[PDB]
Amino acid sequence: GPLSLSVDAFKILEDPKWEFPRKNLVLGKTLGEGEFGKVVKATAFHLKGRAGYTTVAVKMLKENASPSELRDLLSEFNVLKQVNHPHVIKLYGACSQDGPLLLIVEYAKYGSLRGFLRESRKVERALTMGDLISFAWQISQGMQYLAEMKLVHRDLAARNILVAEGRKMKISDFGLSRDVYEEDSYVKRSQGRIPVKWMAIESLFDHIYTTQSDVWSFGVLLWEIVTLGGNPYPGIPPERLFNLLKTGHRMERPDNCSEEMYRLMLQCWKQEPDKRPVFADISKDLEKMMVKRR
Ligand SMILES: Nc1ncnc2[nH]cnc12
Repeated sequence: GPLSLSVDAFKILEDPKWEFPRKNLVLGKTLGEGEFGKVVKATAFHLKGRAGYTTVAVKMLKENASPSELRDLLSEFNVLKQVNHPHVIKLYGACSQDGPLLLIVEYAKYGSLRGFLRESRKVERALTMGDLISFAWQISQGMQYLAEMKLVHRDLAARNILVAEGRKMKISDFGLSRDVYEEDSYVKRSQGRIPVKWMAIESLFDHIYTTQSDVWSFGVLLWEIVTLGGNPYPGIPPERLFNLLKTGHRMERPDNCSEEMYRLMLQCWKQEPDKRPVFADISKDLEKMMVKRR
């Protein structure tokens, strides 16, 4: 089938640019477990030209992986080989030869944006609205880049953004990302694996994913940022989202949120995907709020 073809092709592809000697990689503590796989802290000796050890993160399959999970890891590898942006997690290499598939990626010392925000508060860690706006802007910059590359991320959420040295955002978790060069849309007959509460109305009902459904997810992400890692649609069961969204309901303006910021969220969640802003516009709106605050 499609996966068996991918695995065979992968196992023969002589890939000197990305292949890394397993013996030069030492794995450490678990940093997290996504639904497709797990990430562990690691160190790699003589990685891509750097003398000595470099601390990295390593993505691998969980125990008892399914074909779905294996497909997603292979896909993430294939996507990450083609992307290069300061706000997208960087790929360093892979170990594929004499053991389980390991992807070697950039380590982000602060962990997920969600965890970073929830440990904070607005003025443990002290964040200003300026900082919050900055975070969103960096993510929007990254997304503009991916959208230009005709990639749809599909799984944008604070748990999928990492925070690197200098509080720099890194979009991560490309296992569900898909190329839309030919049709500008990705459509799947089967039920998706993205959490319901982050999905655009047309993804939930019609299984259509585009850059403008990424924009909807960004609006949920914006809400998570503004609420310092709140839970979307709190107390509302996911099965209720079909009716709630189709009848035009959206999350209300949260506390410590300007009318301008809330307006941007609502715009991300317009029923009609064509009425939603593009990432370029999102970046311009955020930069504007940043300078108006000074
Ligand atoms: N690449 C990564 N770097 C740091 N912490 C992480 N948690 C999950 N993935 C991570």
